[PDB]
Amino acid sequence: PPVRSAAGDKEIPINGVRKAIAKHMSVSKQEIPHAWMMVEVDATGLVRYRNAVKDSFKKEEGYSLTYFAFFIKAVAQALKEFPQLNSTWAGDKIIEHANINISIAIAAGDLLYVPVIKNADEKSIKGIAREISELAGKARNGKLSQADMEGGTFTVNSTGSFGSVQSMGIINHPQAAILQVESIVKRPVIIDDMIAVRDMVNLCLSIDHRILDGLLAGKFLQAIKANVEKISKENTALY
Amino acid sequence: TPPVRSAAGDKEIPINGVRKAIAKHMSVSKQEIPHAWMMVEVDATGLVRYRNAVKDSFKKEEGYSLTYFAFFIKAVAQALKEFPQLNSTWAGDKIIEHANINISIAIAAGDLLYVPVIKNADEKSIKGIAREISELAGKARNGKLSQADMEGGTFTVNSTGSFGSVQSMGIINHPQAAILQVESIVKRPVIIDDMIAVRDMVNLCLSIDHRILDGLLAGKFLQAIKANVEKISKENTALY
Amino acid sequence: AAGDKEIPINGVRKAIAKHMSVSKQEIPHAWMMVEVDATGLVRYRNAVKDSFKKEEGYSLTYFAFFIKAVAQALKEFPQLNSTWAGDKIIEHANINISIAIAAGDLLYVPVIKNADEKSIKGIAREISELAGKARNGKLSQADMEGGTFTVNSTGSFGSVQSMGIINHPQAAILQVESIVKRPVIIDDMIAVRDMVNLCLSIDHRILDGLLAGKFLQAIKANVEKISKENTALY
Ligand SMILES: [Cl-]
Ligand SMILES: [Cl-]
Ligand SMILES: [Cl-]
Ligand SMILES: [Cl-]
Ligand SMILES: [Cl-]
Ligand SMILES: [Cl-]
Ligand SMILES: [Cl-]
Ligand SMILES: [Cl-]
Ligand SMILES: [Cl-]
Repeated sequence: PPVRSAAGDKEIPINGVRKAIAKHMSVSKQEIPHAWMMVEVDATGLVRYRNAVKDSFKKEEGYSLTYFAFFIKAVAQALKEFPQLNSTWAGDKIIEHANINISIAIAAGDLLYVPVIKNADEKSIKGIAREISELAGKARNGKLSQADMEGGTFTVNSTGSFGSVQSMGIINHPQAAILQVESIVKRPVIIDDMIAVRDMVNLCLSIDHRILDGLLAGKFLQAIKANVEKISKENTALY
Repeated sequence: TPPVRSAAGDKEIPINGVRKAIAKHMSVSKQEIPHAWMMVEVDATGLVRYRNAVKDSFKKEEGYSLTYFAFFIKAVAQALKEFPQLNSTWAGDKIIEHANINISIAIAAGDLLYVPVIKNADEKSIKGIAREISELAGKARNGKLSQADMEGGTFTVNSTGSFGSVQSMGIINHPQAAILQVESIVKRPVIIDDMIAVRDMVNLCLSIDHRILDGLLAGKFLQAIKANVEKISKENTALY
Repeated sequence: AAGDKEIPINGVRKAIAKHMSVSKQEIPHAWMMVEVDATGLVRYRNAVKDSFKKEEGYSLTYFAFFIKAVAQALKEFPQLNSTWAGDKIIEHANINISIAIAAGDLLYVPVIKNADEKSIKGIAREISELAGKARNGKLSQADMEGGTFTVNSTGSFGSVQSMGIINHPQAAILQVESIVKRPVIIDDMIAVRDMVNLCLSIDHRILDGLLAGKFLQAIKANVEKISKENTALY
């Protein structure tokens, strides 16, 4: 199988970091039998809330509040209810982690960084938003420590930042699952036999099928769905 | 070789031989089979309306309930008779197409996952299929599920719509050739003859062994199931 | 195996199957999808198709426009037009698009060479020629070689969404699904549009979602700008 089709083909050498990311992706796919599941979510309440408070948030705190912070929080709370999803396959046993440490993807133009928000369940939305802008700030300056990259127990990727509608991600070995949060799209939907216009978002979950099946994955996805759909001005506190 | 623990208070749950077998099966299937995936949208409005018209008097007479799933199993079984290439097994030297249409169905209880088989499902009526569903699901909760029920499967159908899923990619039950996930039935605005209609739409999601099958056969097969489901009404469909 | 049927696997059919297996083992696949408004494309193709077939002798399909849109986007994103080679990534100078033209029993994947330098007419011509060569068993070895990206017309089988296996050692495969009329929202109004999903599988050793997304956005913008006055066939 030839790897070249012209004399003018460009060869790009691969540094130690990039090669390690690639080896990680290969190991993950080889070791984990992935299955995938998708759920539609009404994010209108979240959109309305975020846009109501975003401007005064940036005035008061100095960093912006993204939709992502709310999604991290909703995932964190659902993981408290479902520890089987916060787990690791280890041959003859499944290890359920006591910490909810959410790996988030923040990619550069060249490569992909996956820092970890430790104990995400114990942080507020403001706290998560602070940490996101800090980690993105450190990824842009190349000042990202190994302590920032370690101890992740679950991964959430904001693929909607890249305009995707549906995606299937590779699980961050040795974790059990990865959730992709897709684009928020205005759609005509049906509510009580009427046609409404709502801000819909797909949640796309890849699972380690040795650990989990559709039943548990579905119950988990429903829990995140319910957490997102309950977001309004009265029900959700930023701190 | 990476760390598997992140706290002293991490809980270790031992894996029994049954769950360990299921897990080894999932790994073998993924290693051995190059999966590719296809999806079609299906108007299940006729099926919903017909089922809801007859479900009440069915449970009164038969003693067991008629679900949406029974209709799908019947629609799949007929389409497997149309396309035996889907009802097959890779054997390196040759491909074996099976004459018997035996459909493995996924029934999960909590964490553990069972796959009992409905033998010769093309020859059974919707009534007969419904009977065997309630029988096998009854024995799955009781744990009185025999080995003979687990064996002989040539195709797998999973009712992922029970878990509220809208789209799914399943792992093929090796050494079978394909698996179908029947998703949730969802009311959707839809275009019929340039008009906006409210229909009961369902996704059918198929994983294929790409050593055996391509998009052409898979597309034809999915179209056959689609046509089988979309023709369901009071006049076209007999339960017995 | 009582009334079972046995179909033997010849050397060609076995080679395809081995190639599928190797690809899935060597390449860690990830997948991404965007929806695109193909109304402008549909309207333009239908307005011009009949006078095209009369003048040229071969038909103009939707697929020719999609090849062109992908090829133009690959000029901006050479990282997708690439190959994993151990310690190096090789970006290819030629945009040679492998297309699936399955005729009858099995699957044929010939290659439209330098597709970025051909017109929509030229691409339509080449699809016709390659389909004719596949039907007549006349595909040369040169026709099968040199592919740098693959596009599959899964819409022809009525697929709405799809995940394809990458043609190793390429970096990515794009599946173009069915064009379906859909109720859609445009400036808070309900419109009816011709929507098509573009489904992309990538080698995650080479590419991530950020690059894949930008690429899909470029194809989206290329397709959605096709109109009655914008694009020329020649
Ligand atoms: Cl996998
Ligand atoms: Cl991805
Ligand atoms: Cl499952
Ligand atoms: Cl696979
Ligand atoms: Cl599944
Ligand atoms: Cl194909
Ligand atoms: Cl893969
Ligand atoms: Cl496919
Ligand atoms: Cl990514």
